[PDB]
Amino acid sequence: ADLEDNMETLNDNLKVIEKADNAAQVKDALTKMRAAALDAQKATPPKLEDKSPDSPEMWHFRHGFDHLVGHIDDALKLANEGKVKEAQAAAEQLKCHCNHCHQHYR
Amino acid sequence: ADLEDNMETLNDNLKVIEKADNAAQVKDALTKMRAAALDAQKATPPKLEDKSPDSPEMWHFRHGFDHLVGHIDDALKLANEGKVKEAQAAAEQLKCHCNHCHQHYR
Ligand code: HEC
Ligand code: HEC
Ligand code: NI
Ligand code: NI
Repeated sequence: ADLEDNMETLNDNLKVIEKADNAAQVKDALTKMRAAALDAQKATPPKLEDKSPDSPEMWHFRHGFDHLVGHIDDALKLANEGKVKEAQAAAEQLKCHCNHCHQHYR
Repeated sequence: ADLEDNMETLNDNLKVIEKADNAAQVKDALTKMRAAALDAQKATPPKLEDKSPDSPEMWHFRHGFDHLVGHIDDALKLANEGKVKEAQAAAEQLKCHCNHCHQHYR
């Protein structure tokens, strides 16, 4: 999927998690976010096509997705323990990853 | 100074930036936070007291300070350009760095 569709998936499912109140709902939404983040994890974005793959800017951009995926994974483990509210709080903290990357590279 | 000292310094001065009576207080606070972050990077957090310097948890702990310092430096450049409102806006987003590392290790 393209970058815009992946970002919409991340956007909407964050709210699905906030609206949820059980572990299955939160796990399902986090799983969709994980797939969306991985889909976008490798491609050079438009403001960065004039940069090497190992350039500091590309490195930080790719790190942004790797780290987002890591914390999605951590929230999933919470949901898989039935820790609904802790998983929701972890999901809310994902917004930091969103805004950090956007401020750098959007 | 120890890790508790550094964290008090980070907490007090982040609040100074939020409440600064004048623009000059923002730069002075950022300067103190930068020093505190680099000092904290050389500590071992209680929850990782077991781990050797080479452990994956200690790597991510140290890295969070490098990344915090990078964004402090971004905010300092803004302040040194006279863009003091932009610098205060950037400093507010430093809270995400606090929250992220704490989620792992506080
Ligand atoms: C970089 C490592 C990013 C992370 C982490 C997140 N996003 Fe993102 N986002 C990124 C880019 C480069 C862009 C712009 C792409 C372009 O070509 O313009 C975006 C855009 C969005 C959007 C706007 C969608 C649109 O139709 O234009 C949204 C709504 C969005 N991103 C949401 C979002 C969320 C919720 C994230 C965290 C959970 C998130 N993004 C992370 C780069 C990066
Ligand atoms: C890791 C990379 C961290 C970053 C970035 C920040 N903090 Fe932190 N903080 C961290 C740890 C491992 C701990 C526990 C230390 C301990 O001895 O238990 C803390 C703790 C704090 C505290 C409580 C301190 C105390 O005396 O118990 C505060 C008030 C605090 N941290 C504030 C703080 C702020 C405001 C930060 C961003 C500017 C910040 N920390 C970043 C690890 C990390
Ligand atoms: Ni992390
Ligand atoms: Ni950054």
